[PDB]
Amino acid sequence: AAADERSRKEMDRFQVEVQLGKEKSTGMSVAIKKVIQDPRFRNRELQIMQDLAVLHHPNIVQLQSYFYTLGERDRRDIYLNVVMEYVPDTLHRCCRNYYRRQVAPPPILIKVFLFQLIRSIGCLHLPSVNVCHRDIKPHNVLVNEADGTLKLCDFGSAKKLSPSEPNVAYICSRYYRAPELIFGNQHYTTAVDIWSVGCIFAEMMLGEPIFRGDNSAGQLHEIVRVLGCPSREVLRKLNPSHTDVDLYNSKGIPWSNVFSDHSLKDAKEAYDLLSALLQYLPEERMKPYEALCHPYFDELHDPATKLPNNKDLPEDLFRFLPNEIEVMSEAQKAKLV
Amino acid sequence: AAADERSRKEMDRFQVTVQLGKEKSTGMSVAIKKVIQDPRFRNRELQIMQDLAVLHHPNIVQLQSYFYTLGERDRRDIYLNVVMEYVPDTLHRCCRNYYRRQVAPPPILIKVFLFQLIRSIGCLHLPSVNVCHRDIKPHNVLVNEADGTLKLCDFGSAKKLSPSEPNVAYICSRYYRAPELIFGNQHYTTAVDIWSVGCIFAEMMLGEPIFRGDNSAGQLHEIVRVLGCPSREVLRKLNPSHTDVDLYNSKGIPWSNVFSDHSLKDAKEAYDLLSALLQYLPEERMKPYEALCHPYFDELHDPATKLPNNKDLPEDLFRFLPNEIEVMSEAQKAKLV
Repeated sequence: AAADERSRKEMDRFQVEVQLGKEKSTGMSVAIKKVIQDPRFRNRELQIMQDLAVLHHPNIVQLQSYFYTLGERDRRDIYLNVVMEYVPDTLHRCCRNYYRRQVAPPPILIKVFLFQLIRSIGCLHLPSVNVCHRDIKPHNVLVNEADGTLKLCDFGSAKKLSPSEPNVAYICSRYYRAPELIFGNQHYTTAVDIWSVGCIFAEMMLGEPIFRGDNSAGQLHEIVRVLGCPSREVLRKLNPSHTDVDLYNSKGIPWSNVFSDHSLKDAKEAYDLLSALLQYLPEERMKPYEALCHPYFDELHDPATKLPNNKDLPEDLFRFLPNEIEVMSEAQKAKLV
Repeated sequence: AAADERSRKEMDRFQVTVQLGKEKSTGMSVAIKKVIQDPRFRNRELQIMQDLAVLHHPNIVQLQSYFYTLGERDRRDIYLNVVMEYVPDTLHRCCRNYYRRQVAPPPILIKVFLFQLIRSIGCLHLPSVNVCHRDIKPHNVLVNEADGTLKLCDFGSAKKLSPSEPNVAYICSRYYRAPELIFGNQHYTTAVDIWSVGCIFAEMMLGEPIFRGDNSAGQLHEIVRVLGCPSREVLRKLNPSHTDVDLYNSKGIPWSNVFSDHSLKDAKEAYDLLSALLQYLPEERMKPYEALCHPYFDELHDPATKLPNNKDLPEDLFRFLPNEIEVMSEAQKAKLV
């Protein structure tokens, strides 16, 4: 198994039940991702996780350790094993448990979860940090339902994007894939994560994915079917070779008909925020710290606001790291800090 | 760097990301493809070429030899080397040479080339052979203008398809991908090659690829732009989750407007045949042995018809293997044999 004395030491720090287990020491639950080491390459996930660990964000899962081990089909091969803090409940499971009983998760949970998801990408997207997750989805969001807390996980598709280097599109799970990724742009921005988060929002309020393509063509279909035909500007910028507006022909479906079986007291606020996140044009998608100040979240500031079991809102909800505060506008610092 | 004595002996029959050389023995030009051997797996391509070599169809390249060599990046790794007959001109090069000079290829050449290309897939698709090439494009067709012959090559992406085992799509080069492949059907038929051939026919008359998508969605966009909105049946049968026809608000473009710049006037027979092959529904695409009887090929039956260089038409143009004659209908046998 172990390929190193250091790796053997780190392995013995944990007990196993991706592999799930617990830190024998502190009792903390952990998951172990195992990925091949290629002599030619260094692993991005590890470095990303190590950069993030220095910040220790309340809404991002924390690296515990890494260690190496040999292969089975070939003992020549070395495998990196990354160990992250973990919890068994995902946003997907959490939401599915309500919808399976023909009800929806409490509005305030939906609201507190979203605020924290927006928070996770706010920090990731900082110039200082510059991590693009590239596969934000309900299976990759961990939640504590009772505490109202939430953490972004699985950076196995993450990359720090740069202008000077091009990128693939297929790493993002299809239903959560931004339009620029559907069009196969080798260069895109962290706005692909904003799209993903807008798709989860819709998903929390619908009980299924909003854009469920059986394929790339189908994925575009489902987006166009709801958001309507994209503008000339959009197609010209994101899909220059195929700008024929009559082959993207729909008026769209308003949010009121999308969310027909489920009601919110502040539907117009939620739909505003949802629309701002699901803008076709990347630079026009609302950026995390602006989203956190949107009216949909106003009630989270009210000290009378509590969780569905009448418990207080999570401690850290408004505990922002200096890193974040430094980049905020004055108006954002006024509202959030 | 042979892997055994058989491989050393075979390697020395010939002299030199493929490798071009000649068979010392007969002077015959050859191509040498090398592909990794994996111990878990058998190579489909070799077995396919070995099966086809038995038939020795005049329009399929013929396997000459196979040998194994050890790696350079790793001497532990064995590589299969497949040696097949080769000629310097691809159908792609041949047409490029005309369209380079703002000139269309000779109509009789296009005609005689299509007959033979349609002939090859007719053989591949016999139930007794049941080979699907899966990447028919002009780079994979070899021609000799001097005698008018054509050979289908590069069975690198080929497979004997069956309903018991699902298949991938990405193997077929994008521009030549049938609609069922763009939709990601895991199960499809040999008709995916009838489409590819249809795409090459159109390319022979246009001087560039007919459907040029920058992405999977874009590839459908370009097909729809020309063929018009697919029927509800088409979407029902190939893309069951995305059947809203309103999104594809296109009447198509007639072939006479597509091939504007190199107007022919045996055109109505050619456009009729093109439309017969480029059908959305796989099952509706004209089958090779029917396509060979189309009126467009009537000229090839006249002993007075000649290649542009005044040489007789290919000797084996109407020499069909018994393999083929047993499958033919009486109407087909009547016109062809």
